[PDB]
Amino acid sequence: PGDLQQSVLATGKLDALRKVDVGAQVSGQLKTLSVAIGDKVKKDQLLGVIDPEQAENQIKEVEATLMELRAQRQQAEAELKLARVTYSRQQRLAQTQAVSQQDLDNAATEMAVKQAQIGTIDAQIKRNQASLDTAKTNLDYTRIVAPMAGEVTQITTLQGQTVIAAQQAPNILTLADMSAMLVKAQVSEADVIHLKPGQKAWFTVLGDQLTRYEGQIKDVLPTPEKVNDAIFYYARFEVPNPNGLLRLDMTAQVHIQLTDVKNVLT
Amino acid sequence: RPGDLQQSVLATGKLDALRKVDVGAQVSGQLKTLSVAIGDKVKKDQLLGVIDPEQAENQIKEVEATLMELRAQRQQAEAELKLARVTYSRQQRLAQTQAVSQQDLDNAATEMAVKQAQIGTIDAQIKRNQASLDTAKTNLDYTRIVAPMAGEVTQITTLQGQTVIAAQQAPNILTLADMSAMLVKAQVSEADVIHLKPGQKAWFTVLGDQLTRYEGQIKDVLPTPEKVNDAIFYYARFEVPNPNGLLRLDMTAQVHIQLTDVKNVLT
Amino acid sequence: PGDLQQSVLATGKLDALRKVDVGAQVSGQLKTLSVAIGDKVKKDQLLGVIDPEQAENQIKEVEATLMELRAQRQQAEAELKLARVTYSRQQRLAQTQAVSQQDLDNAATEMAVKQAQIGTIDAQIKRNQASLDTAKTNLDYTRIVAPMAGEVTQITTLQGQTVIAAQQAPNILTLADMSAMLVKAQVSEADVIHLKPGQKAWFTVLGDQLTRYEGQIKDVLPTPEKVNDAIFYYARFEVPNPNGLLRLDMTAQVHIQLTDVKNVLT
Amino acid sequence: RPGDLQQSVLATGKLDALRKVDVGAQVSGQLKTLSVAIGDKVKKDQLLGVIDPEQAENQIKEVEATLMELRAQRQQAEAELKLARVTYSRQQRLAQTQAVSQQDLDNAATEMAVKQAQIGTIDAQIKRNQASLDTAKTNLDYTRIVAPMAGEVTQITTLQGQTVIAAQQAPNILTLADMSAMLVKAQVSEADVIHLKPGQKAWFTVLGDQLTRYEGQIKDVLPTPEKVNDAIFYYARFEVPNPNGLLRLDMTAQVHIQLTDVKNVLT
Amino acid sequence: RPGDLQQSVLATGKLDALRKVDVGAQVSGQLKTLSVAIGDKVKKDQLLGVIDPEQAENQIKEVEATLMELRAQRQQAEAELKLARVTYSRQQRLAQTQAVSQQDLDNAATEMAVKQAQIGTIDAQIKRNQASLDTAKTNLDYTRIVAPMAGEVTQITTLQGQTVIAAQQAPNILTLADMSAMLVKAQVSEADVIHLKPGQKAWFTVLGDQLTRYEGQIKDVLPTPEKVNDAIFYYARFEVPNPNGLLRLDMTAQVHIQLTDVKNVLT
Amino acid sequence: PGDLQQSVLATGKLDALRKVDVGAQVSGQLKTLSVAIGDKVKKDQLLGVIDPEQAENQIKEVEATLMELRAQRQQAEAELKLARVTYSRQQRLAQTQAVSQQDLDNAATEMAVKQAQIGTIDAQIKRNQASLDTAKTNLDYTRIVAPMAGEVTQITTLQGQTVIAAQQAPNILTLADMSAMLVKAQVSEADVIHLKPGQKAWFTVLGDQLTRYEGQIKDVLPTPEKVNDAIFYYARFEVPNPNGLLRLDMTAQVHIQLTDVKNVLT
Repeated sequence: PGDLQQSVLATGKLDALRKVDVGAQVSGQLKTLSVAIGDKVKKDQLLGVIDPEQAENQIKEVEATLMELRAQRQQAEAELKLARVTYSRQQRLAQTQAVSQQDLDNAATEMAVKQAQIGTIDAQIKRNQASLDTAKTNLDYTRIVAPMAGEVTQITTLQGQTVIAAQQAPNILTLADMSAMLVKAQVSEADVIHLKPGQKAWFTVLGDQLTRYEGQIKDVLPTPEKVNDAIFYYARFEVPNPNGLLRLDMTAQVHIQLTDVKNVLT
Repeated sequence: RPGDLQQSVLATGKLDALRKVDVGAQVSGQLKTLSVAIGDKVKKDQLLGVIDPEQAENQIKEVEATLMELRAQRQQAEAELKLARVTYSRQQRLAQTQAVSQQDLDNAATEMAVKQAQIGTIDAQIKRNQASLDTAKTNLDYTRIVAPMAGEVTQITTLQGQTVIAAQQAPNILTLADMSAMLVKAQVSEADVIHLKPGQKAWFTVLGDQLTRYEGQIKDVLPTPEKVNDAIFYYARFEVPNPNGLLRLDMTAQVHIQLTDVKNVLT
Repeated sequence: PGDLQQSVLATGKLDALRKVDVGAQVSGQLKTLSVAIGDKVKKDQLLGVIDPEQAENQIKEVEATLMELRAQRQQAEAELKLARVTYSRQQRLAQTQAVSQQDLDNAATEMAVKQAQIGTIDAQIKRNQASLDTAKTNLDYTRIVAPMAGEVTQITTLQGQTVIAAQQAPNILTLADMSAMLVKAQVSEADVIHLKPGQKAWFTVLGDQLTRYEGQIKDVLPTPEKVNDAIFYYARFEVPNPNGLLRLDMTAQVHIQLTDVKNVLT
Repeated sequence: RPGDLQQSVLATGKLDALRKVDVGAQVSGQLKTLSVAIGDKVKKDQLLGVIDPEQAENQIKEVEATLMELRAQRQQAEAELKLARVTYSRQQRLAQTQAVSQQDLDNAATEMAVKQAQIGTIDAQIKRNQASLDTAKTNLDYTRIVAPMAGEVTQITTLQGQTVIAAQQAPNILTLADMSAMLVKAQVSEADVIHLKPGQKAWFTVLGDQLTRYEGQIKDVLPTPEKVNDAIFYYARFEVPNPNGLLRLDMTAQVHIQLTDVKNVLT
Repeated sequence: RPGDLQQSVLATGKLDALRKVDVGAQVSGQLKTLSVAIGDKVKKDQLLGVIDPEQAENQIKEVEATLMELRAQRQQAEAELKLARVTYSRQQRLAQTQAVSQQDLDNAATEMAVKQAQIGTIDAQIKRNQASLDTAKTNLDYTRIVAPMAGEVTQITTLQGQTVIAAQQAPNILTLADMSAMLVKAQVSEADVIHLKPGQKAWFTVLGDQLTRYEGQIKDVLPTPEKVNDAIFYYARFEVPNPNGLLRLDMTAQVHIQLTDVKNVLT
Repeated sequence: PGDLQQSVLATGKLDALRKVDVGAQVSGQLKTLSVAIGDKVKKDQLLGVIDPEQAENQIKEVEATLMELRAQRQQAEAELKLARVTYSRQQRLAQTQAVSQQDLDNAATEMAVKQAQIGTIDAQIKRNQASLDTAKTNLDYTRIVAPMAGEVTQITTLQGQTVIAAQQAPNILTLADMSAMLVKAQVSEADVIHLKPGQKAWFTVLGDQLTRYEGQIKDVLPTPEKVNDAIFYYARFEVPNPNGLLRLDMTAQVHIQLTDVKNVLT
């Protein structure tokens, strides 16, 4: 009854928990950017604005169209007020003989068209409420706000540059959460099926090789990467980064305990 | 003298997904929500992500509205339908006593006919736009990304928050992959390809499994080979079960194929 | 009276007679593909279909527009029926004095407008027959059928993937005829003008170097290709491939007999 | 025994613009005129180039015109406004003596109301197009290229005469650069990055200045490092004045940073 | 002492098409038919291929139709033209006896004038669309690919069946090439380029022709040279007949140029 | 009181004073090109034409629309002629009692609408003058003329080829002025701050190393270029090229005199 267990050393890479690259869905010049790398932002914090002015005129243009139909209904309800008195007035001269039926029948039928009149316009006054909205959520597109809470990792698009998305979404800046990081470990295929979720594992960090970071694996990527023409596989675990220490692509020495069962005889 | 001829052939083959597909989008906008992770099994048609829809929602309201504008605008011609109708009648009666000639009888009778076509001119208006609504509804489907096949996310290209524009190149959200079975592309030489016939029995093992030999028969070859700098190689495929998780993508494999073995006969 | 003739060995490449790469002219998701590599298809066999549904709504939308004008003519011919009786009725009360000319002249002129009326609409009922057709041959564009009869050489676009052609035609799959193949032979410039259409030539095939394939050249490509920084030229001939043997880019040893005239003394 | 620990760290850093930006265009057309040279200081908003505007000039004239078509088309409804008005009045008077009932009084009084709405239906027409004019005017701004920041033209990509098309990729006319100050990106090792804290005093010199040492403190680091084939390096930045012209872009610099120097104490 | 100076200069030149051009298309659709092969001589304007036209055929029918809708819609105003005309007349006659004042005479006479303008409002409608028809007809030309110059197909990029989309990059169907004559770009050194003057007599042979020397004079140089990793080279061109098929593209040639030869004189 | 001064040798490059690459803003086939490399052109000389024919139909289409409104005004002024006589005629039967006021008031008000009538149309007859112009300066876009006076350096786009600019401006040909050339000299960073505008400098030209070209520097580029992974800087001066001598990218040996002050003792 002896022992048998094996560890696998691997070179790993430290990465941010959540890493995003903000984009613009609109074209024009990036008027104002309000961050530089190092600024920490909240989720939904206005990160920058692209030239809205033309998307604003696109609103003037609409609301104005909304006042046009607004004075039309006011022409429908005038017809309605008239065609509705003429009605009664004759509905009355009816039991008194002074209109008969015909005239009365042609008077009530207008009465109805005039009714179906403010209805036509109103649906239009309604359709455009939705043409103003759709022309507004574009001005909600000139405001480049964040998709998550993190740190401004990089700004590939600076204040002053022009951005046209017509056929390719731009890349304004990129955020990333550093709190909890990640350690994509390179464990060759020659020994990945021995790598099982929930195993030990610890690592140093080149500069300062004696501080150690604990951590149990909890991930493995089905998608490999060839290195020198030798396929590997990332193995992952989580390590908290409450302070600065540990940055993007900071190398590491990973240690993993595949087997450890003790006393059974090899 | 009696004997037997037969020739083997080892081969450094590669291993990969029985079925793999890359799923994108036909609509622009930002990827507001993405519900799966780099390793979940999904069921077909399952929803994987949603793209900013506030827009298509805005097109719909603009189209429903239009229907209603025509919805009432018909209500109007439905009242005219009764004026030229009742009068027609009422004038057909007085007409038997001789009311305003026959000219007027026709004139007004064909007035009930014009007004009758006015309604259809409308009913069709709706139907058309009722068909535009589908076209507005339909794009609302193109905002939500659903898994076209069942498998496990082999990767996630377009993250959650990133912004896609589909006008040029359809984006790439997350590749799926049926790993149920795994084809193994044994890369044989163009000097052996000459032989090798469908269903020919072959075995192979992975570099890290030592001896746990796997095996079956070959299923075909791919007409389109590919050169590894020198030497033209082809691919002789495989169909082996991949339960128990094992067999990861592009995992290497040492294959051996058994060209032929006609034994005991004039050689 | 002796002899003089020379042969030129060259490395050649075997290729398919006709090789095509099917494309889509429409965007959307490729719903169904009905072939894998190895499937042999007939010319005009439906190879696959991209999401038609929206190109279908594009039809509902039109036919409906075709019923609209269809009830309009039905409003033109009602006017016509009326304005054509009023005519006669007065054409008659004419020789009887009851209308004179004026009225009659204004009655015949309507008679004509009403005529030119069903004509206006009809041309419209006709224009749209051609708006339905044009909106239909697009639904004839969701059906990716073959441009020739061959073998599915490769499928670069698989079932499930999205295809948008707006600014670049996609590549669904590629077919190729293998019956008769081709052998683009590499015969250097140092000796191409000696290479003449109709000359001998034979070749082996690496794996199995003793089976020989006959064939007289019948082609030569004016367009060269540099190799190691040395310009060559393809020379061609046809060889039938009734069976499997011989694949795309399968190497070969080509032999060519430029001269052979015998007995004249060098 | 008492002592002191402290560790230096030299570093081959690089030097560059405190502020740099690349200026393009949102409109196509040919670059008819470009007013600056590969080395002039500009003031903000200064005009650098103009793109062929004959077109936007043509859109404006088409829109002003439209305003005028509505400008007169209102003048018409302004005369109707007086017919239904004066009559209304004049019929209210005769009405007290009993002119054509009350039916006609209303009918014509509400005629002055319909005609009254006709004007607004117009005034709004204008206002809309008065807002289209801004949209036509606004693009006329997008033809003239103005300097978004003050500095000196570090380069000129799009020459004068060349023709740009902005529909895909926004072009690139001339990069500007504030050289007032110059950041120096000391590329330190990922094995030293561990240390190095904001404001830490450091000195450096250029390869051609021999000894004229420059110095200050570090301002930060960039979270996104970058590998030089091997070894992961980061960038510790600088803020030094660059008067007297010196310090050109990407000019090399030999940096030394002073990690720490706690002296006299238990080590 | 009397003598003579003169310096030669050999040069590894290259050979190619006197005239070459790449022919594409302005319209999308699939290449339904392609009538030439990788080596046929064509005549100018000859038809080489056709792109799926069912569409432009559909635009035409939609435009001819429109003409007809206006073709009849005029036939209507041509009957009104006779009502206000005959009445005018007939009312001018009765008018001399004093029919319905003069007011009505004018009113109806100017009615023959309004109706008269109605026709023109139409005739112009047609003419416009008669010009749209050309625009519809014209695109039908852009479906058939015709040879812009006479020569022989040096290549075929876009095959028959492949599908082209012209919206971004104009495709490439089949390059043509006038091989009648062949320019030979002798690549001379930037240290010799100094000399070399138009029309300067030079000879050359191909690597496989041994000795069958070809020769003429140089025609020019190209202002834009090109480096072969090191050494800046220019191109001194040639104009030699290429009958009997010989001289293929990019075929190599050993050129010798004769800088100068002023003989017998004070050197 | 001795001396001290230093020169810096550098490899330089000769370039053209002004170098442009002509573009097209229109798509279609390049019908005619009227230059080959070596042709010297004047500023605004028609360099080539792309297929105008469709941009021409775009005019027929417009002028025709300009005749439509042209016969409309002719319908407005007929109404005007009528509604303006009826006016007077009653303005007169006014002081004679035969119209009163009402009728007169309804007659003058038409009189005004008819006035505001030729005005409506006229503004339209005017708007289109600007729709014809805008549709004309596009036919001014089928004529590829020069942006400066120089020499046809290169023709990347030849007669016969198709050019579509939709999403990328093409490159027809490139001109360049050779009169006065330029000599971008490579003077390393190790010694650029010693390089001062207005200093001596002379250079040879490989082929023929004894003819010398004088020239004082008058330029320096803030933007460097790495060579072998060593950053340099261009230094410039002007040299006239009245003849052929000196071409694009013709190498040179540059000489520069940074310091020269004499007699002060080192």
